[PDB]
Amino acid sequence: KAQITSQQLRKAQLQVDRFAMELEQSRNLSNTIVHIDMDAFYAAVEMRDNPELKDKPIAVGSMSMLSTSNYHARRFGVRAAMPGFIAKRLCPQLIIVPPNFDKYRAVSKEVKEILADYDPNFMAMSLDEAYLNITKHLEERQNWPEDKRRYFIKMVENDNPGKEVNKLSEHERSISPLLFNPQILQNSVVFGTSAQEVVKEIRFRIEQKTTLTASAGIAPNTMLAKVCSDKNKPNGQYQILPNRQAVMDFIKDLPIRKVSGIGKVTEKMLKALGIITCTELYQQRALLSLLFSETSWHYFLHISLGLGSTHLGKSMSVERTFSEINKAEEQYSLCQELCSELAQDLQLKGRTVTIKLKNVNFEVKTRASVSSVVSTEIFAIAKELLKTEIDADFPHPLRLRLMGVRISS
Repeated sequence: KAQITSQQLRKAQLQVDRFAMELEQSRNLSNTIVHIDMDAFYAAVEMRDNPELKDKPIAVGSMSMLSTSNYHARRFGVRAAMPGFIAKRLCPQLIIVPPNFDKYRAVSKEVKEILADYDPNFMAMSLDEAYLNITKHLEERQNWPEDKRRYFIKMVENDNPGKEVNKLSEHERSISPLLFNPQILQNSVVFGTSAQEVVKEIRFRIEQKTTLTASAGIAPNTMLAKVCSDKNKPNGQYQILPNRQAVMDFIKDLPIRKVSGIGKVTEKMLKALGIITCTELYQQRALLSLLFSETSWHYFLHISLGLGSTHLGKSMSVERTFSEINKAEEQYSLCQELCSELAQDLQLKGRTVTIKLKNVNFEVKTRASVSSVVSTEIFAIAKELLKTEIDADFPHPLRLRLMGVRISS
């Protein structure tokens, strides 16, 4: 049999190491990519709508093929893309529930609405996973006050102290015993400015809206991020910091089987060459450029160098946070000096004027108007979207802490 010459293998090394150097010199660590993964999405959804499944092994699909296994079922080894009879052998009591994608699509949309807030250009890979580049969000959140990172936590008849606390003030204290709107708020929680905090805010909002949990990964790039979210799986999140050492430390011996991107077949061929960890993937880079497709070893090299996409261009918006405002007059003129704050012309003006509000308990509510169309303003649409809000629980006034306007078509 012929062999690769301990010479020609050398030429390769030079060519590979020339490409490796050109890659090392250009690695960006300045971006923060997030990968979101809804925990056993389809199944968790069914579990939600039918509480009878909450404490059991279930999977979405049919006997011919499973699609999504809840974590109870996964402990038995039940996996998606696994034939039903094999799952039933592993787990006899498994309850296989038929898919219903319309209910999955809807919940997913809800999730997407939340992911858009942090990156309007996020990439939705499927109904249960997405990539976000929060780089820009972070640069801004940096200067945000507590009230712009405060959300209504779900715990309405709660004993929370109101304005009667005024008796403890210096001027009412001693007098109370001498005598002859309660302003009661509902709980809300705050998240910090760091990347980990931002992702916790996201997961929190999702669980509060959907009842479902999600895992996530934070890293300098798309590839690392994907692997990351998988680490503290059910409802956990892990991050790799923007330093090469942390990147290479994570990549050290990382089993190839944990690197989504390398196909099952390619993994099989790699095993035959005795290659498992990403380190070995780097060690045998010369032999790999000679044996695998150009597309495959290029990928191999990037993986072994902990490199991936650092990027994945709808809105023009304003938004003010303030102390409680509940008088309509105040709410409108603010909407006017806000629609006017949209002087940011550069191309008063065009299509979908979405409104954003946050009440006194930090409950979020967004409402827009797919559309209006041209002829010979911002406000005129904001007024209406705002008016129908003052008229909602119409007898009770709208108690605000936040107001924002955003153009989008």
